[PDB]
Amino acid sequence: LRAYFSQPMVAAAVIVHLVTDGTYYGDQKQETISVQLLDTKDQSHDLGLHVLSCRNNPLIIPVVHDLSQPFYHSQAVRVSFSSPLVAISGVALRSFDNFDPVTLSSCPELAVE
Amino acid sequence: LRAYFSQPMVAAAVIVHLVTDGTYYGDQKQETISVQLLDTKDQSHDLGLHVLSCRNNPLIIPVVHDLSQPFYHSQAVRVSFSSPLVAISGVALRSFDNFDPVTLSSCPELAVE
Repeated sequence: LRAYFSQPMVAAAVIVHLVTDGTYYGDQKQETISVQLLDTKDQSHDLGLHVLSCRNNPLIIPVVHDLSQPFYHSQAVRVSFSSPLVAISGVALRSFDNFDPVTLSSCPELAVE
Repeated sequence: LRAYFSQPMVAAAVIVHLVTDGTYYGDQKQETISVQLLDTKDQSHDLGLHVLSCRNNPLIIPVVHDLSQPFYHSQAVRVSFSSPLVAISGVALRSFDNFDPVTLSSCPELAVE
Protein backbone atom coordinates (compact mmCIF):
# COMPACT_ATOMS: atom_id res chain seq x y z
CA LEU A 1 0.00 0.00 0.00
CA ARG A 2 1.76 3.14 -1.24
CA ALA A 3 0.38 6.36 0.27
CA TYR A 4 1.58 9.77 -0.93
CA PHE A 5 1.39 13.10 0.88
CA SER A 6 0.85 16.62 -0.43
CA GLN A 7 3.44 18.43 1.71
CA PRO A 8 6.66 16.42 2.20
CA MET A 9 7.70 16.87 5.83
CA VAL A 10 9.71 14.98 8.41
CA ALA A 11 8.17 11.83 9.90
CA ALA A 12 8.28 11.79 13.70
CA ALA A 13 5.83 8.88 13.65
CA VAL A 14 3.57 7.05 11.20
CA ILE A 15 -0.07 6.57 12.23
CA VAL A 16 -1.69 3.53 10.59
CA HIS A 17 -5.40 3.18 11.32
CA LEU A 18 -6.82 -0.31 10.80
CA VAL A 19 -10.31 -1.79 10.96
CA THR A 20 -9.27 -5.45 10.64
CA ASP A 21 -6.46 -7.40 12.30
CA GLY A 22 -6.33 -9.77 9.33
CA THR A 23 -6.65 -12.84 11.56
CA TYR A 24 -8.49 -15.73 9.92
CA TYR A 25 -11.03 -17.52 12.09
CA GLY A 26 -9.35 -20.89 11.52
CA ASP A 27 -5.70 -19.79 11.78
CA GLN A 28 -4.05 -18.90 15.09
CA LYS A 29 -1.16 -16.94 13.56
CA GLN A 30 -0.83 -13.20 14.09
CA GLU A 31 -0.49 -10.76 11.20
CA THR A 32 2.38 -8.31 10.81
CA ILE A 33 2.66 -5.04 8.89
CA SER A 34 5.95 -3.64 7.59
CA VAL A 35 6.28 0.09 6.94
CA GLN A 36 8.97 1.71 4.78
CA LEU A 37 9.28 5.48 4.69
CA LEU A 38 10.06 6.83 1.22
CA ASP A 39 12.08 10.01 0.76
CA THR A 40 12.01 12.73 -1.87
CA LYS A 41 15.25 11.15 -3.14
CA ASP A 42 13.36 7.81 -3.52
CA GLN A 43 15.06 5.87 -0.72
CA SER A 44 13.46 3.35 1.62
CA HIS A 45 13.90 3.56 5.40
CA ASP A 46 12.68 0.50 7.28
CA LEU A 47 10.44 0.94 10.32
CA GLY A 48 10.16 -2.77 11.15
CA LEU A 49 7.50 -5.43 11.59
CA HIS A 50 4.55 -4.68 13.87
CA VAL A 51 1.66 -6.89 14.92
CA LEU A 52 -1.92 -5.69 14.45
CA SER A 53 -4.27 -5.39 17.44
CA CYS A 54 -7.73 -3.85 17.77
CA ARG A 55 -6.58 -2.39 21.11
CA ASN A 56 -3.97 -0.38 19.16
CA ASN A 57 -6.41 0.93 16.56
CA PRO A 58 -4.25 3.94 15.40
CA LEU A 59 -0.96 2.00 15.30
CA ILE A 60 1.81 4.50 16.22
CA ILE A 61 5.18 3.56 14.67
CA PRO A 62 7.94 5.74 16.23
CA VAL A 63 10.72 6.73 13.82
CA VAL A 64 14.08 6.42 15.58
CA HIS A 65 16.37 8.80 13.68
CA ASP A 66 20.09 9.02 14.38
CA LEU A 67 20.91 12.65 15.16
CA SER A 68 24.31 12.54 13.44
CA GLN A 69 22.65 11.63 10.14
CA PRO A 70 20.85 14.46 8.30
CA PHE A 71 17.08 14.76 8.52
CA TYR A 72 15.12 13.99 5.37
CA HIS A 73 11.69 14.87 4.04
CA SER A 74 9.20 12.01 3.73
CA GLN A 75 7.07 11.85 0.58
CA ALA A 76 5.45 8.40 0.62
CA VAL A 77 4.81 5.54 3.03
CA ARG A 78 4.83 1.96 1.75
CA VAL A 79 3.01 -0.52 3.99
CA SER A 80 3.82 -4.12 3.02
CA PHE A 81 1.76 -6.99 4.42
CA SER A 82 1.29 -10.63 3.42
CA SER A 83 -2.32 -11.20 4.48
CA PRO A 84 -5.34 -10.29 2.31
CA LEU A 85 -7.69 -9.69 5.26
CA VAL A 86 -5.81 -6.60 6.49
CA ALA A 87 -7.70 -3.33 5.97
CA ILE A 88 -6.32 0.20 6.40
CA SER A 89 -8.62 3.20 6.71
CA GLY A 90 -5.87 5.82 6.54
CA VAL A 91 -2.13 6.37 6.87
CA ALA A 92 -0.87 9.52 8.57
CA LEU A 93 2.48 11.26 8.91
CA ARG A 94 3.40 12.97 12.17
CA SER A 95 5.64 16.03 11.90
CA PHE A 96 6.77 18.96 14.04
CA ASP A 97 4.42 21.94 13.93
CA ASN A 98 6.88 24.54 15.25
CA PHE A 99 9.79 23.74 12.93
CA ASP A 100 10.97 21.85 9.87
CA PRO A 101 14.31 20.25 10.87
CA VAL A 102 15.47 19.65 7.28
CA THR A 103 15.44 23.23 5.99
CA LEU A 104 16.58 24.60 9.36
CA SER A 105 19.97 22.91 8.93
CA SER A 106 20.39 24.86 5.67
CA CYS A 107 24.95 47.42 13.43
CA PRO A 108 27.22 50.07 14.97
CA GLU A 109 30.64 51.16 13.78
CA LEU A 110 33.57 49.03 14.98
CA ALA A 111 36.82 50.84 15.78
CA VAL A 112 40.01 48.79 16.22
CA GLU A 113 43.25 50.52 17.20
CA LEU B 1 34.66 9.61 34.32
CA ARG B 2 32.02 12.31 34.81
CA ALA B 3 32.47 15.31 32.50
CA TYR B 4 30.30 18.41 32.87
CA PHE B 5 29.56 21.09 30.28
CA SER B 6 29.02 24.82 30.65
CA GLN B 7 26.10 25.23 28.24
CA PRO B 8 23.59 22.34 28.37
CA MET B 9 22.63 21.54 24.78
CA VAL B 10 21.36 18.56 22.83
CA ALA B 11 23.80 15.73 22.11
CA ALA B 12 23.86 14.71 18.45
CA ALA B 13 27.08 12.76 19.10
CA VAL B 14 29.69 12.27 21.81
CA ILE B 15 33.39 12.60 20.92
CA VAL B 16 35.67 10.65 23.27
CA HIS B 17 39.32 11.29 22.41
CA LEU B 18 41.73 8.67 23.77
CA VAL B 19 45.49 8.24 23.85
CA THR B 20 45.51 4.62 25.07
CA ASP B 21 43.44 1.60 24.05
CA GLY B 22 43.89 0.10 27.51
CA THR B 23 45.19 -3.19 26.10
CA TYR B 24 47.72 -4.92 28.33
CA TYR B 25 50.76 -6.37 26.58
CA GLY B 26 50.10 -9.84 28.03
CA ASP B 27 46.30 -9.94 27.62
CA GLN B 28 44.59 -10.42 24.26
CA LYS B 29 41.20 -9.08 25.36
CA GLN B 30 39.82 -5.84 23.95
CA GLU B 31 38.69 -2.97 26.15
CA THR B 32 35.21 -1.43 26.03
CA ILE B 33 33.92 1.98 27.08
CA SER B 34 30.31 2.64 28.10
CA VAL B 35 28.88 6.15 27.79
CA GLN B 36 25.78 7.41 29.60
CA LEU B 37 24.38 10.83 28.77
CA LEU B 38 23.12 12.72 31.81
CA ASP B 39 20.25 15.19 31.53
CA THR B 40 19.43 18.36 33.42
CA LYS B 41 16.74 16.28 35.17
CA ASP B 42 19.51 13.84 36.30
CA GLN B 43 18.55 10.86 34.12
CA SER B 44 20.90 8.40 32.43
CA HIS B 45 20.56 7.53 28.74
CA ASP B 46 22.67 4.58 27.63
CA LEU B 47 24.79 4.90 24.49
CA GLY B 48 26.16 1.35 24.61
CA LEU B 49 29.50 -0.45 24.73
CA HIS B 50 32.19 0.56 22.23
CA VAL B 51 35.63 -0.93 21.67
CA LEU B 52 38.69 1.33 21.69
CA SER B 53 40.98 1.51 18.66
CA CYS B 54 43.78 3.87 17.65
CA ARG B 55 42.42 3.89 14.08
CA ASN B 56 39.06 5.15 15.40
CA ASN B 57 40.78 7.85 17.42
CA PRO B 58 38.11 10.59 18.04
CA LEU B 59 35.44 7.88 18.67
CA ILE B 60 32.28 9.53 17.35
CA ILE B 61 29.44 7.87 19.26
CA PRO B 62 26.12 8.77 17.58
CA VAL B 63 22.98 9.28 19.66
CA VAL B 64 19.91 7.59 18.17
CA HIS B 65 16.96 9.60 19.49
CA ASP B 66 13.36 8.56 18.89
CA LEU B 67 11.55 11.48 17.28
CA SER B 68 8.27 10.80 19.11
CA GLN B 69 10.01 11.28 22.46
CA PRO B 70 10.84 14.88 23.46
CA PHE B 71 14.36 16.18 23.05
CA TYR B 72 16.35 16.82 26.22
CA HIS B 73 19.32 18.98 27.16
CA SER B 74 22.52 17.16 28.07
CA GLN B 75 24.49 18.39 31.09
CA ALA B 76 27.04 15.66 31.84
CA VAL B 77 28.56 12.59 30.20
CA ARG B 78 29.52 9.59 32.33
CA VAL B 79 32.06 7.26 30.72
CA SER B 80 32.31 3.94 32.57
CA PHE B 81 35.17 1.55 31.86
CA SER B 82 36.65 -1.42 33.72
CA SER B 83 40.30 -1.17 32.71
CA PRO B 84 42.84 1.09 34.47
CA LEU B 85 45.03 1.59 31.37
CA VAL B 86 42.36 3.57 29.48
CA ALA B 87 43.19 7.28 29.14
CA ILE B 88 40.90 10.05 27.87
CA SER B 89 42.24 13.42 26.75
CA GLY B 90 38.85 15.09 26.34
CA VAL B 91 35.12 14.44 26.03
CA ALA B 92 33.07 16.55 23.63
CA LEU B 93 29.37 17.10 23.01
CA ARG B 94 28.11 17.60 19.46
CA SER B 95 25.06 19.84 19.03
CA PHE B 96 23.20 21.68 16.28
CA ASP B 97 24.58 25.15 15.58
CA ASN B 98 21.54 26.52 13.72
CA PHE B 99 18.90 25.52 16.28
CA ASP B 100 18.22 24.19 19.76
CA PRO B 101 15.53 21.50 19.30
CA VAL B 102 14.45 21.49 22.97
CA THR B 103 13.39 25.12 23.34
CA LEU B 104 12.04 25.24 19.77
CA SER B 105 9.28 22.79 20.72
CA SER B 106 8.20 25.25 23.43
CA CYS B 107 -2.43 42.84 10.48
CA PRO B 108 -5.30 44.26 8.42
CA GLU B 109 -8.94 44.56 9.42
CA LEU B 110 -11.07 41.45 8.89
CA ALA B 111 -14.68 41.97 7.79
CA VAL B 112 -17.10 39.04 7.99
CA GLU B 113 -20.66 39.44 6.73
